[PDB]
Amino acid sequence: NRTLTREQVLALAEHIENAELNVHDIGKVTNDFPEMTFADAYDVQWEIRRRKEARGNKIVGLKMGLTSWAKMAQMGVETPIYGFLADYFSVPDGGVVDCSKLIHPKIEAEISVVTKAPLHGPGCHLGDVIAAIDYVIPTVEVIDSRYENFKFDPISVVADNASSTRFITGGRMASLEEVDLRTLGVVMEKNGEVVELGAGAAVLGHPLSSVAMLANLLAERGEHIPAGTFIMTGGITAAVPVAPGDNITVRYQGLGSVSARFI
Ligand SMILES: [Cl-]
Ligand SMILES: [Cl-]
Repeated sequence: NRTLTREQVLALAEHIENAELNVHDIGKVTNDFPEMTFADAYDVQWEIRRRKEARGNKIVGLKMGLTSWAKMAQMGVETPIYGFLADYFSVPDGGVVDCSKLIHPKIEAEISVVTKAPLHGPGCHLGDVIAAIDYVIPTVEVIDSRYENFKFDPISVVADNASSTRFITGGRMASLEEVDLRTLGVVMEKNGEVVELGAGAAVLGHPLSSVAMLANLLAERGEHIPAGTFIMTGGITAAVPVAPGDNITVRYQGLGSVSARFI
């Protein structure tokens, strides 16, 4: 279920990462390698991860995209996708994001979890995930597809590490007992104006299901979710463009707010 040569995987990884590192958008890689499979795309993504680790980056978490059944159906995919988060992606709550290091960023409001017990697939589901959750933490992702392309292409997006680039944790942490994730309301404000609303249920119907799907996805490559893993479970809100000068604040029901300043 792979069509790329290893040489092509390595080259695509270098090419795609270079788009991020040099803040230069590129054509979607499936235009040049149309046979690419998801396995190919993850090969590329994990090779990007290796390149980052090899230069000393710590990988500090994972993120989930396509966490909408409607969107999945639209894309003709049966599962979400994931990407990894590098240490330098992290931005503190209220902190600065330098848009000059980004291409055409957008933000999505999410709820993240930190696990306290290992999880694995295949066949992982919500019930398995519950006992493994340490706490939840409001998180805003800055996503920034390295592609010039207007239309979403899941395989190219996976290869591009699911468009990951920054994440801002903030608000207040909470145990599962303290929060109802499905009805957890989120209000995204940009420059003082409410721009998106949504609830945690927008992630698959239940944000913790994302963790289970992640575990099953990882199991496809013989990996799992170690205890202590930070996972951004998926965009609750539609993604919102951000540009220099923008200030955002995302309020989470009972969990305070996450803010960032874009310069
Ligand atoms: Cl930055
Ligand atoms: Cl296009």
